[PDB]
Amino acid sequence: MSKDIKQVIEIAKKHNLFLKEETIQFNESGLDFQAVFAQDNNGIDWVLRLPRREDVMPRTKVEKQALDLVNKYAISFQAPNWIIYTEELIAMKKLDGVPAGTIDHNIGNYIWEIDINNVPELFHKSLGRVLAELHSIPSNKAAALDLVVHTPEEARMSMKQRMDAVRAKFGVGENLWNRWQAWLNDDDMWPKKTGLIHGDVHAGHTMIDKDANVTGLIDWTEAKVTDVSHDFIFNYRAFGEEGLEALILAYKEIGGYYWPKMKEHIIELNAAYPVSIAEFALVSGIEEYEQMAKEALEV
Ligand SMILES: CC[C@H]1OC(=O)[C@H](C)[C@@H](O[C@H]2C[C@@](C)(OC)[C@@H](O)[C@H](C)O2)[C@H](C)[C@@H](O[C@@H]2O[C@H](C)C[C@H](N(C)C)[C@H]2O)[C@](C)(O)C[C@@H](C)C(=O)[C@H](C)[C@@H](O)[C@]1(C)O
Ligand SMILES: Nc1nc2c(ncn2[C@@H]2O[C@H](COP(=O)(O)OP(=O)(O)O)[C@@H](O)[C@H]2O)c(=O)[nH]1
Ligand SMILES: [Mg+2]
Repeated sequence: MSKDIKQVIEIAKKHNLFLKEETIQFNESGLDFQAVFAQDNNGIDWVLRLPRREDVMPRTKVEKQALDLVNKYAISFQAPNWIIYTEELIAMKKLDGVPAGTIDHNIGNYIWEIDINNVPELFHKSLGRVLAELHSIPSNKAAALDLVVHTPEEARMSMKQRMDAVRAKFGVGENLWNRWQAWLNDDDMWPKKTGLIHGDVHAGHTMIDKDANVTGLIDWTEAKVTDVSHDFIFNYRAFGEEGLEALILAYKEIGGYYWPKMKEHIIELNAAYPVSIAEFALVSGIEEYEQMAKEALEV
């Protein structure tokens, strides 16, 4: 670790970031980069990304564009701001608060910061406000966005195509497939509006204060303009129908896009969860996700 800590210090120093050596901690990271936490000489907490792959700029372009949008328009939540952004180092000040929960991959569930048997209503109220603000950001006003952008019709067709791709790469259980198709063909259930979404909203990416207000969102790699419903799935899976309704309520009442079958639609999107597991398996290539997909897909 001494080896790595000296390199971190050297790399940071090279970008005029001066760290307290004894605060440097390494996260268990993936195949794109190594996340490092450290405090600087001014007393400010930082998050560093040490790149593990080539072509950092092309691979981060979309995420940076999303961050640029959110930092430009949003006030109800913090998002990362890459003050240092090079092929050798990406660094940003740590957002306030702590993750609402962190995934333990052994048990296949969260280690919660909040009381899962008594979820504070402020979590839903604040996340509702946050998502409402995010999803109303006028991404159309940008001159050269490289984000995926769907009209409502395109969002529906995207799911249709993604599902076919999964029926054909993994094969899909008959019963599961037919529920999906019934969903796709229900014109009235589908949203008639899209917006800029985070795309990976879950407890590990929602920073909360001591009162469980969502004060920030991290990890914007999945940002795009599409069905807003993806940002509600976490609430349903973690908190059940009550948590989903609570989020929809707050969102609707502060001006978020709402339609009569929104809840039903999100529940159907949840039933399509296997599509995402299958895709991450295909992409990452990891057996657990493979089998997880295989089970989820009911093959
Ligand atoms: C409730 C408790 C469960 O959590 C959820 O269901 C939340 C709500 C999922 O998000 C939901 C909701 C949504 C929108 O993601 C936030 C959706 O995309 C995924 C498929 O399911 C999470 C986070 C998924 O992660 C995401 O998987 C994607 C394939 C890639 C994505 N990311 C790296 C790019 C990643 O974060 C995924 C697969 O469940 C993580 C693996 C480890 C699990 O199977 C773990 C054990 C979960 O079952 C869980 C903790 O028990
Ligand atoms: N508390 C806190 N943790 C962070 C912050 N930024 C990153 N992290 C942690 O570092 C981990 C990796 O960051 P992330 O951008 O999600 O990397 P990725 O999961 O590989 O895409 C996250 O799961 C967080 O636990 C932050 O601003 N505050
Ligand atoms: Mg992450």
